Amino acid sequence: LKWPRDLRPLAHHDLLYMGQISEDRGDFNATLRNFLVPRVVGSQKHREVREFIVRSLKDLDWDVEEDCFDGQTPHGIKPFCNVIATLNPSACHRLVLACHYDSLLHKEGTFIGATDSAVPCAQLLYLARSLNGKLQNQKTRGDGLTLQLVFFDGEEAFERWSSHDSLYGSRHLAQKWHEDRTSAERLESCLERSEIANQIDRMEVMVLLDLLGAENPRFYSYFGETQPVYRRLVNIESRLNDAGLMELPRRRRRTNYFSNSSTVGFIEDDHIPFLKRSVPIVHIIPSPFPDVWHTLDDNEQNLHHPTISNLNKIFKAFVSEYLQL
Ligand SMILES: COc1ccc(NC(=S)NCCCn2ccnc2)cc1OC
Repeated sequence: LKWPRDLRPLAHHDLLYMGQISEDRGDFNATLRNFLVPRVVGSQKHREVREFIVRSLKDLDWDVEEDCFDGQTPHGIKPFCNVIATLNPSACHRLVLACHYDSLLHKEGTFIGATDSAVPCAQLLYLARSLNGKLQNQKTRGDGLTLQLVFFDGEEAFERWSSHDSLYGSRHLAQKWHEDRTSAERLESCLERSEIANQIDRMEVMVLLDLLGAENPRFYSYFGETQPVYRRLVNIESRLNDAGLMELPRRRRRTNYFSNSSTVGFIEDDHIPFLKRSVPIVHIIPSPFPDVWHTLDDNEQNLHHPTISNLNKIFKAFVSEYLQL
């Protein structure tokens, strides 16, 4: 049916501003350097990455919560901590942007997972920092909508991927939020026709970023439910190219990352436990996966920086349009 929130197209002025990248490049890369380290569950470096995310966002005055638990894995008992940052906690509805911050425990050697998902992690923090002034202003409106960032732990399997060996953080969080009962009267400015029975119902849409940072990603609409949101991404990308704001190999090329079609493809990722509970999902993951996927070549040098800049523009423009920044 109709998307529950009427989606006001970004004014041209705001598109142009959101599509300028300065020192902006430099800020993003400084943030990204913090994630370009092996961050296997249980490791000191995983703890330091978690602490980095927490601190970056508390420094921005967001409410930051940690959903920590121990879970049984094929390698024994393991500590997991999801990181959840919420710009305005009392706001009824959340635009949720997500990724995972653990890296695969690769048996062949040290695995950085630069695309998987150091880049998405950085892009989330970079969004919060670069939009901070606008976000802090949006937060005072009392409009019932806010931004939330979720950095999932334990997305990767320890051994062969299975329903029980994967998605530890997201399975746990989806459950916890689902059983956490609330209602519209308890919350600030829920939309009129809202059915809120628990926390999971406040996730207006979850936008899941995964495997980003390689050249020329090809995205598709994986979910009919979120097709009106996906199309804003298509449209935004299109206007940025019209504006001449996309970095390309040659003059007169256009990016076409967001395909205006849909694929029949099923990808298991951190969205799955939320999908089962009726959260609308936009799955921003390329198909095919990057060539470096789950190989030791998923490292800093194999990242494509102009694509990353282009994506950052699309995401900033998108969040600006959704929250009307
Ligand atoms: C090599 O190409 C593929 C291999 C496997 C699958 N199918 C699934 S369900 N993979 C699990 C995805 C979870 N995940 C999260 C982060 N990194 C991986 C699809 C692929 O290309 C479309």
